Amino acid sequence: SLRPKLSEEQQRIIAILLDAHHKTYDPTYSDFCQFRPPVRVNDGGGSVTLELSQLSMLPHLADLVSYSIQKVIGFAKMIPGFRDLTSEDQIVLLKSSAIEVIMLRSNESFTMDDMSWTCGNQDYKYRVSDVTKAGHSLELIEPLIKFQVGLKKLNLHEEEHVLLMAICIVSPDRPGVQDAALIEAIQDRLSNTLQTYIRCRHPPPGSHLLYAKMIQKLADLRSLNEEHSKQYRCLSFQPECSMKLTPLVLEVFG
Ligand SMILES: C=C1/C(=C\C=C2/CCC[C@]3(C)[C@@H]([C@H](C)c4ccc(C(C)(C)O)o4)CC[C@@H]23)C[C@@H](O)C[C@@H]1O
Repeated sequence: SLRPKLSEEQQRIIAILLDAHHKTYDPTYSDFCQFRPPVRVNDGGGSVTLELSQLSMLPHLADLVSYSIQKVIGFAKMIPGFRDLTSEDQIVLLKSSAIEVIMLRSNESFTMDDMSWTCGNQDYKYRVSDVTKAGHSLELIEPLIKFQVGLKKLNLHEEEHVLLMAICIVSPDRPGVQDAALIEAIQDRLSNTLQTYIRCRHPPPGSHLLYAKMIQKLADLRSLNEEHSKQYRCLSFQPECSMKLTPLVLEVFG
């Protein structure tokens, strides 16, 4: 069972992606106070009527997601080969993967300590009850939490985490892509980097079938993407919803 060494080029790709992530993911969440403030209405009963009437957490979470899409755009532009694509394909890939990369990158704030995304003091701790206060339902939130825990338990090296985000973005099978072959060539270069990295740098037993497990998470993300889109559609029917979102969020999901 051969373990070819990482090529000079593969090493450079990993370094570039690590740098890209460090430049676009602030692990202190220090910008979050700039978003519209979180508001948490009394909703212990999980009332859909109340949740939709108030959408109390939506301005804050929409601002968080919008900010994150901006960061993902920056990250993607640094992926080796991404700028070789036409502008049209770049935008198709970004719009189709945005929610999935947000879900992946959020794993860094997610904690199994209490099953929350913890981004600072209580104000910026986001729980399932906060997501329902933004107008989403359990059919999305429950599998989202299951996804976060499963990803956590893979114990990815940062190298593997950034590669997975890059592979997710540069996917040839997104609707509307023009040069699928070029996209696939870029993705293959990243996939080969990841497979090679796992085999020579990830110790047992966590390395066992790890690449397959990571590829399965990409399939899981497609499912969550579809469910999020259905739910966003419903949310959009609420009068005055657009003011609680952002122009970027409206474009990506509308
Ligand atoms: C973003 C990041 C973070 C959390 C992501 C969350 C927590 C709150 C609920 C969110 C935002 C989920 C929620 C279902 C969601 C995603 C998009 C939307 C809207 C409200 C736009 O429909 O709601 C998806 C990702 C979840 C914090 C930090 O890790 C940065 C990361 O980019």
